[PDB]
Amino acid sequence: SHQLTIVHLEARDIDRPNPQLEIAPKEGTPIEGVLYQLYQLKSTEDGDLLAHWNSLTITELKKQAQQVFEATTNQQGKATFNQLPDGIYYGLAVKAGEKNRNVSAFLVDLSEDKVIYPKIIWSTGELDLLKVGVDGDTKKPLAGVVFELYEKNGRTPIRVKNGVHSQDIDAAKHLETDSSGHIRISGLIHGDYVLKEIETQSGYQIGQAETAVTIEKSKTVTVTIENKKVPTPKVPSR
Repeated sequence: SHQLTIVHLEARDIDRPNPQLEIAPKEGTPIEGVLYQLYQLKSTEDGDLLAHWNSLTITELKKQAQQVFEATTNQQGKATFNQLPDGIYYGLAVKAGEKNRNVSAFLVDLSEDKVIYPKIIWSTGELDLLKVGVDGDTKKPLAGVVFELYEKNGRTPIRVKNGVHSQDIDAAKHLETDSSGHIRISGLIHGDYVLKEIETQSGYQIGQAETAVTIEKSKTVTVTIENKKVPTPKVPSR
């Protein structure tokens, strides 16, 4: 049996050049309350072992594992795993019943006590969506159009409060273009997202249901989505 300590630090890119699992970043802020799970492997046959484990859904992890262990990071950002049997473990952070994509999952070759620093992304940027309505060659901002936002391939909508991504219980999934045609959302961790158009104004069609957006840290990504007017052909004669 061995000790494993997962240290969850939000560090700057400059605090962690050439990140390596067992090398501490130069600086970093501990985060409390992060749920880590460690899945004890039953088999090591796959030559692409990390990719294999990364491909599994959360419930599949359990199915393929021998024992499963959990720990929550403490006041020093440490999720402690005591007396783990000698073995290979796949570790990930979990949030809202799924893998937290902002923590890179890892394999631990637990042949001795280990201290590991998962690669963690946290820096945010902003989305600025302009929604327009199109009538021939003229485009104008459209108010009251409803969108939801998802992480790429995500099942559950990102909620927003105070124009910011929020985890508060009153943060809403419904996003509505303002009188100027805009939805602005800051505090999105950098990465890939999907805007889903839910409902548009009367007289218009939803043209692109889902629109890919990439948030870049410390930047605003500007996106324009068009809504075309409903076509009104006459009923053709035989």
